[PDB]
Amino acid sequence: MTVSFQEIHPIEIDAQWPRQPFYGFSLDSRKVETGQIFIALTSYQPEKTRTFAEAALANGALAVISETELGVANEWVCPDVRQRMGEWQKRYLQQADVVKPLRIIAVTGTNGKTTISRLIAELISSQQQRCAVMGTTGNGILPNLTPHTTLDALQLQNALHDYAKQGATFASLEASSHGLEQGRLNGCDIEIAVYSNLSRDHLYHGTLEAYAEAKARLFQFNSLKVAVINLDDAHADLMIKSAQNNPAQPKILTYSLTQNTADYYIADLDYSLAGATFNLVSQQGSFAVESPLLGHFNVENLIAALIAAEQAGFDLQALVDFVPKLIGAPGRMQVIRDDERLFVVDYAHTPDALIQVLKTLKRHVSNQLWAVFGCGGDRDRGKRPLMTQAALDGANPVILTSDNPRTEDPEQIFADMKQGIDFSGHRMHEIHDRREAIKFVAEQAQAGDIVVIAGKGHENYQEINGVRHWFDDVVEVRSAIDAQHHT
Repeated sequence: MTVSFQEIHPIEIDAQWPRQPFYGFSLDSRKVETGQIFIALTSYQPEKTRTFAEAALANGALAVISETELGVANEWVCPDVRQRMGEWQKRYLQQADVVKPLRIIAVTGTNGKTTISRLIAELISSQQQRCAVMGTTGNGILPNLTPHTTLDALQLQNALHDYAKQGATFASLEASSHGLEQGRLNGCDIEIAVYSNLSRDHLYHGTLEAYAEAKARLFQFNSLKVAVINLDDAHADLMIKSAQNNPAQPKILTYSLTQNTADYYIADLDYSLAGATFNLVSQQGSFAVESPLLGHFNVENLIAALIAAEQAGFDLQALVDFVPKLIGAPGRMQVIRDDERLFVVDYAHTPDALIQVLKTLKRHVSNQLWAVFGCGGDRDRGKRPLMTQAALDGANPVILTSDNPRTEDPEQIFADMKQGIDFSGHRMHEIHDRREAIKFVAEQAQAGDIVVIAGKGHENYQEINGVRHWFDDVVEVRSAIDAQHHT
């Protein structure tokens, strides 16, 4: 089809360009194609904007729609274009190359967006549908994803359209607060919305009410069929009320780990080296879940994902049966399983970070939770015993080892780490060579143990004497484990 702007969003204007063929919208004056219409967002250097719009006209743009008066030719001033442009681009694509629409699920929340998003995609895909996922670990059809920081509304519509062209019947999206405020999802006919949580720490520049209200905007979409809302969260009520005030009157579903009044809750939860087991209880009965995922947050995330996928027309029992096969999202922990032991390589560079991963893993450990760690050289000597204290408070045994000692005398580093510390009642070893420490725990840890190797994560060097030597914790763990199965 030939497509004109009048068919997308008709206007009264003394100009012929709205009646002409155009080839979609663009936010990029450099790479705008000929006969595309340029959208001139005022780019808060306001004087840059007019030059961008002029460059775009020079590169073949048919016209310019701007938030403000810019004095360019073939111009239409539309102050809220930032909020309508996703819809306009979707309309353009359905005019030019009509496809059957995707069914769109979106999750909003400070934490869990990626995990819930991907679990939803994985469940729906397990039921032989094809599901697209779009977020900070990638974009596309399971399993190949495209990992721009995040997409503008036009790019969102172009990708959603491409996925429909390729067979996807569903898409699972993350919805950040800034994204919602900016109109980035406005073109989307969002069927199911999920709310995970809201947390005081975010790095979003506004008052907390603006952050929460940005999120509530997701539940005002008149596309909304179902709202899936985490009851255990302080701002649940805000989300709920918007769902109630939605003209489309979507169905509201609450979930809770504790309160049995929510539409969904859980019974008899417990943890293990395999993950977690619990009963997911709803009006339709009880379902025994065998999750392969670590941590309490992932019980929450899995609950939200299962509900959203059910609400998409799939049977709860089939999804629950698929759960043991769920992969999840790449995280802060690198987990190596061997002979009923978990080895967890993790950046845990401060006392708080070490204690947090130890608290998570202590839920799962069957026998002993080990911590292996060191303290960087040529750094604050006063923080070293605090690291040791944190390890002792959360793990036993603990292994004191080396981590980027640099030019500092190792004896001083280790003396510092031990300053004022009482090791009575703890199994402690001090193993200066790091490769030696990892070999030690690899051999010594028993069935039901979890071993945290902290301090490096993906950092693949060990700095000594000014020299960064190749050193990878995961490589050493897997070597040692391999050496154990070998003669």
